[PDB]
Amino acid sequence: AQNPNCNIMIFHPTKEEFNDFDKYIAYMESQGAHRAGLAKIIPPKEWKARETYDNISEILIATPLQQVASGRAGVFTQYHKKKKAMTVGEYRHLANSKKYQTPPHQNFEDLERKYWKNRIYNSPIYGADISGSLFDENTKQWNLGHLGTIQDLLEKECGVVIEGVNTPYLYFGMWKTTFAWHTEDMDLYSINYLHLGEPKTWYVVPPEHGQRLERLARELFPGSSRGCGAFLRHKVALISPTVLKENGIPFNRITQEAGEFMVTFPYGYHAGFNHGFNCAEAINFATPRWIDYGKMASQCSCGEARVTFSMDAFVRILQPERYDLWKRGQD
Ligand SMILES: O=C(O)CNC(=O)C(=O)O
Ligand SMILES: [Mg+2]
Ligand code: NI
Ligand SMILES: [Zn+2]
Repeated sequence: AQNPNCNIMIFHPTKEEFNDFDKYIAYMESQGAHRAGLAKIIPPKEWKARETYDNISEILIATPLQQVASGRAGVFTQYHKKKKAMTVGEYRHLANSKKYQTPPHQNFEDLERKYWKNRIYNSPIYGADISGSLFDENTKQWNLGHLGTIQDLLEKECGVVIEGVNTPYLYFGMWKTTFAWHTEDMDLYSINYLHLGEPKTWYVVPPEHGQRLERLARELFPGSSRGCGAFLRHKVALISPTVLKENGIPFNRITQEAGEFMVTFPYGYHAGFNHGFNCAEAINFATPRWIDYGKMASQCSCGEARVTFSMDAFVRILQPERYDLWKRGQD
């Protein structure tokens, strides 16, 4: 079996290998990349996402989110308080202000220490989940706005034609902005490209061990767990690496820098934080290997997680028994 210790693998495709996205994902899995839950893909040196980022300041972040924490330093939840709209230019200036800028630090490890020590005491503002793309339309390779759609994948594998569309999202981050422990909707893959700015640190639990993380989470967030049998779908819980180690949860960590892609694999729980002002783009995608995970994916029916239009059809077709109760949650 390849990659039996479930390490995060890093790939350096040639320009030729960068042509066929599906085939390269399947190559990475042939080498065991998926066992980690997360892989890093460094593009060939000939590739670019677009010519420059000099003209992005006028993108609007309609609903910036202030991420307010509650709990203890290593075990906390965050809620998102909606703020007034601002442009990317305004946001970048806010991220660089004394109140929000990255502190002096030695290296990524020192900054990681400072994050876990101090995150809870601040409420950074995240421009998350903004529909759009920063890939040039002329970028033909690994263009996250030109991938094969999940609806088309389901049709190709299972023969059923369904409604729905699949588009990318932009994420504008600042120091301490945080993504909570989650898998993707319907345990899809995701791909994330760090277009610009400061890094993003990732933590991940191998898919084969995801239920270990879930069990810990139910212990650490006991009222959340009573309220909903899939509360990590709410995307509000954080657990530090120290806490994971104390509880014997298998995980790995890696820092993504600008210019790099990360791929999360089905049922690969992940969480992380941004080091400073940055912009990432991400999208969900599927492969044939996903179908079995989509059929088994947990679902939030308490009503909190409230997800896209396009998830309806996935639930309807892959999880018809759940469908009724799940949609009661959506309505
Ligand atoms: O970058 C972020 O804030 C979160 N991204 C993801 O969870 C992802 O790409 O799957
Ligand atoms: Mg602009
Ligand atoms: Ni994700
Ligand atoms: Zn729920």
